[PDB]
Amino acid sequence: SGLVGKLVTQLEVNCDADIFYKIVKHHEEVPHFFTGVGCIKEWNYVLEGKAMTAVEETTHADETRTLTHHITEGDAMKDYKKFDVIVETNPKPNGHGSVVTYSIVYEKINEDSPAPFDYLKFFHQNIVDMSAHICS
Amino acid sequence: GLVGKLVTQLEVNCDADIFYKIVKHHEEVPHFFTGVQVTKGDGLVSGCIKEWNYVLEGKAMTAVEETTHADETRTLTHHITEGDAMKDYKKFDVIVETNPKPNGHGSVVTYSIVYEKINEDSPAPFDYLKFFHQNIVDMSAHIC
Repeated sequence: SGLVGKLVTQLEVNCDADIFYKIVKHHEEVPHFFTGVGCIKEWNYVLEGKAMTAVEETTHADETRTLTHHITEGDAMKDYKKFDVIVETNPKPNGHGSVVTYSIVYEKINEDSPAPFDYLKFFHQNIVDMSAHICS
Repeated sequence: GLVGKLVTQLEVNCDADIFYKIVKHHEEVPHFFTGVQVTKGDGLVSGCIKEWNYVLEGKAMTAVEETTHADETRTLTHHITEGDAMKDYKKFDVIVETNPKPNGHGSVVTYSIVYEKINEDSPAPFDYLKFFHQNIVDMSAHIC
């Protein structure tokens, strides 16, 4: 037991859901502007001060405001047999502002593998960083 | 960004109805004050109010926690109202759900921390999430 799991961080953001989805989507594809007009790509990042690399297949779905990253190889694969990251944006139930959900769906390589709390804080911080460019 | 939710979900090998009973029993039962069981008025324990004593990253900690459950959804809720955990949060509720896998053998256990920060400089509860994750691991390793 304990090899298959999911970590989620969900944040409320005072921004329309479709607009925030467009900003997240554009930020990941490139950014001079905040908005822009399958796909395998390199993913280079710094995780708690350590530079890392990955290859990921990405998809997006505009109607559900969902970005998906399926990591196929790289530093994350040292601990995981499977590592998928999903970002979803949805309106708050009232309609003023939105809820942003980052999910990491993972399968550990073995029992001594960590669960990806370090990646969760990393993606959480991405939401915070982008939210900071939005005025209240 | 003051309102959010952190979630850890883990597949374990125990049966869902059994795992729910064990969690529920551990949380509804030597302390500083004597915990109390509560009832809705039918000869059934509906919950408990008690001291939660725990160690979080080296520091001993304490809180007042009220537990409620819903045997039908196999859902348990920890409602924390004062103590160490309330130093960063205006709201801190922990929801534990246990559901069978599709094949019916083993289950999926979900801990969700529903939190509201005091201000923007408050951390999100990643330390608590790792603590609760290890509790799932520890509990299942004890169940045959």
